[PDB]
Amino acid sequence: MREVKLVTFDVWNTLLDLNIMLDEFSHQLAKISGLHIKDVANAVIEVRNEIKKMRAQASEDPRKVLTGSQEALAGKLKVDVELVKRATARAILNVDESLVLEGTKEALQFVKERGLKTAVIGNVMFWPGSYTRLLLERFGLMEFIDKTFFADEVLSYKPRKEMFEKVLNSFEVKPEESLHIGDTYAEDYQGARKVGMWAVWINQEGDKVRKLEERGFEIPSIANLKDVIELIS
Amino acid sequence: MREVKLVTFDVWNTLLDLNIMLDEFSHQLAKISGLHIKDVANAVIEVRNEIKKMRAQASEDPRKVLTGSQEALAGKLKVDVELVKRATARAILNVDESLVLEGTKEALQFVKERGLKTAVIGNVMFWPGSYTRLLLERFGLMEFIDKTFFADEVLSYKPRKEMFEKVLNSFEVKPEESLHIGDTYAEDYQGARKVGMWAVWINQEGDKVRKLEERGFEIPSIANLKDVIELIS
Ligand SMILES: [Cl-]
Ligand SMILES: [Cl-]
Ligand SMILES: [Mg+2]
Repeated sequence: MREVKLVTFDVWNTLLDLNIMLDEFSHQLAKISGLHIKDVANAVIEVRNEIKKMRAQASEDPRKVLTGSQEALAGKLKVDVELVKRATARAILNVDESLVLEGTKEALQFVKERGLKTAVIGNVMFWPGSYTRLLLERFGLMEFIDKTFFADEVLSYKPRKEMFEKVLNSFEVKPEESLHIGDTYAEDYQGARKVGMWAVWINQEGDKVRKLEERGFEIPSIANLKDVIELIS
Repeated sequence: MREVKLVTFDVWNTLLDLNIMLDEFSHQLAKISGLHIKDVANAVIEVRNEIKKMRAQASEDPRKVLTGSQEALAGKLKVDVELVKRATARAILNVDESLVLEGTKEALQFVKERGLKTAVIGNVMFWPGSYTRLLLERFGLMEFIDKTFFADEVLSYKPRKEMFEKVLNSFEVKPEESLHIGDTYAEDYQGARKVGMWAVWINQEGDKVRKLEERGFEIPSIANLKDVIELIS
């Protein structure tokens, strides 16, 4: 088979811890809005469930990949969307290194040491891709990332076809010469799989590396990415 | 004369020091690129001026401004546009409160305690409007700003008439009940005045508060904003 030249990474729940970030955000939004933390925490889950359900079917207008979530949240809580934007800014300044998931920097180093190209393909919600890029840069991860592709900056989102192809084209590689790893089945796995790339789904509820189908695997943690990479090299 | 209900604010060189930022940015960009700061500073200057001119020509695309400035800089230096994006994240991480211009907090506080609404109206270049919002938030200034209207988010730019009108329609006030202060004569001053608002041009080389004309003022720094405010009240 063709040799893998590019490994692409999802961010939330693959490299960084999403719940800590979402909790810091709910907290910060509740603080500046003077609202009860439970109402804010619930609104966040509702907006996230809704958009996740839409994105799986490519039903959200990519032009609102960011603004949509922000305005939906603002409306649920009856506040100016300006407060939502400010809350994300404060949350990004309040989180820290505890956000980095175990084995993350090691897996990135493994890829870069084999001479492979790396990239980040992440969707966005509530806060722009620029905020997430700030975190990657701040935790030293960007040292191992060659290119970053955030939904709001590319005007698309996983599992949409043009989102992955944009990345493949940027590195001038073919789908079969690429592998994408992410934790959202409907977004990362199916997205990369139907474009032709090798796909790896992180299922923390899993125990071992499993071949799910042709060009598709399931692994318990990013720590096992090196096993999949080595298996197909 | 109608009483002023809204005071709008330019950001760079009005509230925050743009020299310090551009310098931190040029240093970070030169650092990750392996180029001399001089090379980078010149490219920044060249892009900065060429963009200013296009705005004077009212022939700039509000939706491409940010990416344009980054692609223009990346091309002048012959680097991947990714290094430009990383540099803005790194600069934002390496700057501090020394970025706040003297008297900014007091000036903002004076306007707020006066019971007036406030807003930020700024153009974007090199780093997204969101990074600018992050710093204002980080330095405690967003506490005195009710709304933000950035070119990359609102899809318009000063001195264009629609940019100022968006803010007027947002706060639902007449041009005569608004005062805009900024340090760029063509973008801030002439743009605000042609729309009918009170306009204050910050001129550092200035020595005292000066009435430039009907609804037009010139002051050396934001520390004298209150003088104009109380003057027309
Ligand atoms: Cl805080
Ligand atoms: Cl590096
Ligand atoms: Mg993500």
